[PDB]
Amino acid sequence: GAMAPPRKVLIISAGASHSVALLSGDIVCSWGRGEDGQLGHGDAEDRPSPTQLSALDGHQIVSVTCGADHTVAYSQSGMEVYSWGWGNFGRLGHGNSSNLFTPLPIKALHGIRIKQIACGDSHCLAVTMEGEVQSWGRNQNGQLGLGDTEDSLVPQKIQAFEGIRIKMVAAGAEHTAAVTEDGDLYGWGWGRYGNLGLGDRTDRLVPERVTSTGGEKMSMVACGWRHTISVSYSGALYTYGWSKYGQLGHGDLEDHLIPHKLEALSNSFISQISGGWRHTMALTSDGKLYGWGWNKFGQVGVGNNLDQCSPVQVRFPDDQKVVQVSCGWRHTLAVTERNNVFAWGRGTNGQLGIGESVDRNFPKIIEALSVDG
Repeated sequence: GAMAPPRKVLIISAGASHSVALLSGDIVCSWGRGEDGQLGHGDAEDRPSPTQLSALDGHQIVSVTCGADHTVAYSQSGMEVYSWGWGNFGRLGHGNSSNLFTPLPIKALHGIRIKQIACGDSHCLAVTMEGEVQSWGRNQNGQLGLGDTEDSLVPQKIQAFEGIRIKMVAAGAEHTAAVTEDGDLYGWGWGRYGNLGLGDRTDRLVPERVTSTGGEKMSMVACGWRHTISVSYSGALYTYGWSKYGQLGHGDLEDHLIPHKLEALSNSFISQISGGWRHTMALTSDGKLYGWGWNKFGQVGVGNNLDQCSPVQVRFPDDQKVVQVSCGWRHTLAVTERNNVFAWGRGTNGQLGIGESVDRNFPKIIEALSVDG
């Protein structure tokens, strides 16, 4: 009968038009567009405020990840991965293309110790604690890394990584990237905008190592829709791929086919990165959040609707430090050290979680999840 403590916001993730969070005390909640089943509540309604996903009550979820129009979650205790939302191309991993409006376990992953899950538009990848990788879903450009272009409705092991311990993966519209535990960087899938980092515009059906990395080992990678971001062991930030909207952050609109160091952030140590549809976010080790790219809907968070081709600091009340950031397609979410959650950008499906379905061009607090709401 003890008092229930205030819940810590542990994980935030954002998709094309939805948002999901994991809170301490074993609570998943979701909000935004629901038409495709991506919220997991058993209906197709949008939710403009965070709504508890009752089907995962008691399931001891440890992480959530959004794809464009689907969501994946996993439990370490239960050794179970769950998925729900749009089913086309096999992105949910159940052996069919059926849409799901409530979570269902990915039977093929039962009993596997999971390290990380990444979701792109229509494909997903799981990294195991041993550094093995399994992928499923859309594969028309090779993004599953299985050596062909056949969609896979169930997870399959990427045998190209046999003997290579993967640390994390990331996925965009139709490409995939990865870093190894010893700091190598890989790309595969759709290559047309240079977003694989391999120096050309050609697709790859299996992982290929990026060799121009500034001589540096890479600690993390993230994908936007058609761009890619990596951070080195020295905290330097690199971007590559499409920059039609300035999402590479180099002060122009030029694409880059190999990782290109973002020199304006050279004096900052980057600790977290995220990519949206046409925008980008990077969080420094001192809690400063920088955004850049397309800002039509205010998703950069700097109080206007002007695109930004160079990083600009996103400001929060009292300059409270940011501890986590996640880009959706046209919106952005962030958690601060005060256990507040903020959202900004496009809000017409309720994805900002602030009750009303309008756009915001600077951070707005999510009252349902925040101490200072």
